[PDB]
Amino acid sequence: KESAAAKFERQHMDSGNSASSSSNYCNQMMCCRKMTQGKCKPVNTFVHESLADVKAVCSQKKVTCKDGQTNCYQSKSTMRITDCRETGSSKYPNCAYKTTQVEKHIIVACGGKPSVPVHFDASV
Amino acid sequence: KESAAAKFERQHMDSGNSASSSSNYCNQMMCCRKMTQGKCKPVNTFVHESLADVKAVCSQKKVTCKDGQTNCYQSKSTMRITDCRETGSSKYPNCAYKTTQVEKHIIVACGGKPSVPVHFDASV
Repeated sequence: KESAAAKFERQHMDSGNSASSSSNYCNQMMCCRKMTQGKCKPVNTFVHESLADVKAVCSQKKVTCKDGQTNCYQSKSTMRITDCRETGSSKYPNCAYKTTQVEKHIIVACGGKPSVPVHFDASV
Repeated sequence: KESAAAKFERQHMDSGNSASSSSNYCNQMMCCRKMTQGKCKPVNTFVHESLADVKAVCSQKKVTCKDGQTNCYQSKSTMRITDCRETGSSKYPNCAYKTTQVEKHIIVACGGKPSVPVHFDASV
C-alpha cells in the first residue's frame, strides 16, 4: 500500500529533469509504455509514421531476421523514428535513456492473420 | 494476455508530428506516473524544484487548505511547475492533456512524521 508521501512524489515531483528539452522523450515514453518495470529495457525504438504505414511494411521488401526466422520485412522508405538507449548512468530502478531521433528504414517481423508487425528487428 | 500486435503498438508505436514536443509532456508524464489508469486524472501539477526544496515548504508559510483542512503550507518562493489539464477532446481510455509551464508559489498539505508533502493543494 502506497504511502501518502510516496504518492505525492509520484504524482507531483519531477526534478529529475524539468518539463524542458526533447532530450527527455525516451525517459518518459519508456516509462509510460511500461518498459522500465523490474528492469530497464536496454534499447527500444519508437516509430512515428501512421499505424497503417508501419503495417504496410509487412507487404514490402522481404529480408531475413537477425534471429534466423524468416518473417521479417524492411520498409520501402525511411520513417521518422526515435532511438532509446539506456545510458551508462542509468541503473534500475532509475532508468536513463538517450533520445536520438533519426529517419531510417525499419525492419520488422510480421505475424498473425492479417499479418501485422509483432516485433521491431532493426532500423537501417 | 496482451496480443503480439498489441505489444508491438505499445512498445514501438507513437504516431504523430511533434513526438518530443514539450506540448506532449503532460500526456507522457501523466501516463508514466500512472494517473491515467482506470480513468483520466482531470488536473495535476508536477513540481520541478528540488525534493528537498519542496519538503522545506512544510516548515514555511502556514495556510488553510482549499478544502478547509488546516495542514497546508505555501512556498515562500515561486517554483517552476508544469500544469496539466485534461482537454475537452480527452476521454478515457484516451486521455489528453494541455501542458502549461509557469512559475508560481505552491500550496501543499503536510502530514506524517516527519511532516512532508502529502497533497498538492494549489499554486498561486
